[PDB]
Amino acid sequence: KDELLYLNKAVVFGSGAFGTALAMVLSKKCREVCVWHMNEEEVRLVNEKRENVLFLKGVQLASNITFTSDVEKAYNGAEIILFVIPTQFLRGFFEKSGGNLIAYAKEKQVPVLVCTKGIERSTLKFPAEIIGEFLPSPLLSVLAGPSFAIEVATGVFTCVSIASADINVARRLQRIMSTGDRSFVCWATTDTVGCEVASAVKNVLAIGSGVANGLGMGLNARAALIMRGLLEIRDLTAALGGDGSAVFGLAGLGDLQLTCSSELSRNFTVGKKLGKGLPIEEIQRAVAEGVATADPLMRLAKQLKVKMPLCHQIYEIVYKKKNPRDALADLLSCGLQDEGLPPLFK
Amino acid sequence: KDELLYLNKAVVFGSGAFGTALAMVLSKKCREVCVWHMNEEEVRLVNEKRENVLFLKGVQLASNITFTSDVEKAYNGAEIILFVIPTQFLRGFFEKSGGNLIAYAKEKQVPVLVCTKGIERSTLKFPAEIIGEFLPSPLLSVLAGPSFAIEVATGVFTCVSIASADINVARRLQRIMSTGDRSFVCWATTDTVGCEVASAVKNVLAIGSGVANGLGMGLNARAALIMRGLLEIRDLTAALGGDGSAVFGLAGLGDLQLTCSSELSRNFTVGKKLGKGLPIEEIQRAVAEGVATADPLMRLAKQLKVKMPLCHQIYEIVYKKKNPRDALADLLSCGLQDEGLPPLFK
Ligand SMILES: CCCCCCCCCCCCCCCC(=O)O
Ligand SMILES: CCCCCCCCCCCCCCCC(=O)O
Ligand SMILES: Clc1nc(Br)nc2nc[nH]c12
Ligand SMILES: Clc1nc(Br)nc2nc[nH]c12
Ligand SMILES: Clc1nc(Br)nc2nc[nH]c12
Ligand SMILES: Clc1nc(Br)nc2nc[nH]c12
Ligand SMILES: Clc1nc(Br)nc2nc[nH]c12
Ligand SMILES: Clc1nc(Br)nc2nc[nH]c12
Repeated sequence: KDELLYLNKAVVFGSGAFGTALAMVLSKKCREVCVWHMNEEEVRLVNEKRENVLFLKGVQLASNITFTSDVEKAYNGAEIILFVIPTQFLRGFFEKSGGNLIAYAKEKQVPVLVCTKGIERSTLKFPAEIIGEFLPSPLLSVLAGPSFAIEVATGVFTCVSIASADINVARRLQRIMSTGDRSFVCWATTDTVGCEVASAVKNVLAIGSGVANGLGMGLNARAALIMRGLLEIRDLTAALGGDGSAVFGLAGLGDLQLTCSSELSRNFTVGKKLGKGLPIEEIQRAVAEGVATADPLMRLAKQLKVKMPLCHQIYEIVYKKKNPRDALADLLSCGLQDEGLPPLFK
Repeated sequence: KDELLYLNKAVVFGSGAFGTALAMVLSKKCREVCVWHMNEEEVRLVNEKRENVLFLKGVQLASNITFTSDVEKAYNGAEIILFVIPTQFLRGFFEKSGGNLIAYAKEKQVPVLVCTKGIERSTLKFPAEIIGEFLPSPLLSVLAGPSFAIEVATGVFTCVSIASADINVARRLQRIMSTGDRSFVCWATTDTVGCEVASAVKNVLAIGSGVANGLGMGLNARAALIMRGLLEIRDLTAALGGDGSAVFGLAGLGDLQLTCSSELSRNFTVGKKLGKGLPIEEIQRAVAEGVATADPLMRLAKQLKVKMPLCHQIYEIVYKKKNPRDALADLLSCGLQDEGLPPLFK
């Protein structure tokens, strides 16, 4: 079925730039959209100003979007649930405030869409995996793709992928998330692991992209970093049991090339400053997602025995004071090799 | 062997920006480098000025690079031959001036490296295929990857792939083209067809990237165009008998993402003007490579029965006056689909 689905209510848990942008997307497909945000005082400000002045400045919220600090009112009556709570707070949220939410989702069979990106430090688990400890996995999908929040929020043409182990679940979500003006287009896939890996690793590679710029390198270098870094996303995906079909799609290469070309982003400027020779302590006086991800990414790579050359060198630069030029020369000391891509056709 | 190879002489046939940049690369690996250019008066100017003032302004040529209008002196003693003659003049060159050159290359077993990109209008053949009508295919390699000429010419870090049916030939060329300071790095592959397809199609997609910008779309759109367009490079590669291992490497995605992000390039500005609604005749008052490639690309796609949605719509906009917004809506009238990538892992 290529016919779109419209709903009475959607709830978005998480009030960041991306969460708000998706609320904008859902406001064209659901009569009512609640965005949950824990601080009551800030919720009131946002509803009065008709604008997420904290994380999406300069964008007018649709009149059918309401911010709320009350979990129970947020999800009550919802026909789709989105999670964009940052990784570190996910488990705590379900433990402290998810009891009724979980019961409701279980009972009503409400589709859940995971948009959180990262790796949990204590378990080295990805967001949809964490959420799957609480909500039955058949209800779980992942959304990932090249999607700057501001472009998504103002309706500028965007393609994403929706991943689900059962393709038919992804296909239902496709009908819900895709807009009537074709401004937001969704492609179905099975590769939830690939999506989640790409989403986490892209942020670490975007620091490297910054390093390259601060070292004096140009766009050829950035293009090579993307291509070689994609192979590390692939190998980690394999080791984690993923089928890998998202790696070379919108969730993998698509989001990765966009994130690494984002010159004004926090990951990039942190990487640029490191490339220019500044120590991380001086840069740290919000944290860049790549900085946070690099340590548990390394720990996970080591546990699975997956070599991630670029990501490892980025970890060394960020966490272990390594000179970026020594890291570059270490990277380039492997000698001449084959590209390392299998043939597609026999 | 990871040890580099150094040579007495290299010859580069073709004096464009890219050809000159590669002469700069070879000047660090060969004692002598000749760059052939047919006009004697312009050859004299370039040698006096120590600068390709016609196609690489502002870059000082290495002292061991000599421009020449004499084919016989150009190749005499060369241990590697590069071709960067534009596609339309390739056959004519061999027919009119290649007789002795071919004999020499055959007799001395001199490696030939194809860097020309495009499709010949009369035969719908790719450059290495044309050259292979004259020089034995075992001597033939293709160079392709993300490589802006100016960045390559001034020694800024660049990775390319070298493709050859016999991987061992690619591996020898790898040792010749890779520089001692690791500023120019080469990766070996077998996928000559994929390289040549990517090289031709990227120029047509870069027009579309322009169209997207002129229509008001943003970076999310560009990222989606790259990803979907890569699938058209893949399908045309399959149909042509290529193994496809370069499609997702430096020659494919790598070069494609760089070319489509090149805002100041001729392909992009032509596409931008078309997106803003200007007719092609008004824009045409040099030709953009994407404009030239689009017609024979379509004819080749039709002959092989390969559907190339984006490329077809770009052809319609360029050649058949089609409104870019009707083309976009036609593209987006296919309904909701799966991403169309096979799993990597079972
Ligand atoms: C962590 C340093 C970041 C600097 C950015 C370098 C620019 C991209 C370099 C890509 C080439 C990587 C070569 C890897 C070789 C290997 O497989 O071990
Ligand atoms: C030729 C028009 C160029 C305008 C650029 C559009 C921006 C990228 C659009 C990518 C989505 C393409 C959808 C193709 C669907 C299909 O497989 O038929
Ligand atoms: Cl404790 C906590 N929980 C959630 Br959900 N989000 C937060 N943001 C800051 N602290 C937070
Ligand atoms: Cl998203 C969108 N934008 C413009 Br401009 N025109 C359209 N027509 C249908 N969907 C459209
Ligand atoms: Cl999504 C979309 N569709 C059409 Br038709 N035209 C556009 N121009 C910008 N975005 C557009
Ligand atoms: Cl006829 C001809 N041959 C070659 Br090689 N290059 C050219 N450039 C313009 N006309 C040309
Ligand atoms: Cl290409 C290159 N550039 C710089 Br800066 N330093 C180097 N050291 C070895 N190769 C190098
Ligand atoms: Cl190629 C290269 N190598 C090293 Br070490 N450092 C650099 N800085 C810029 N390019 C560089």
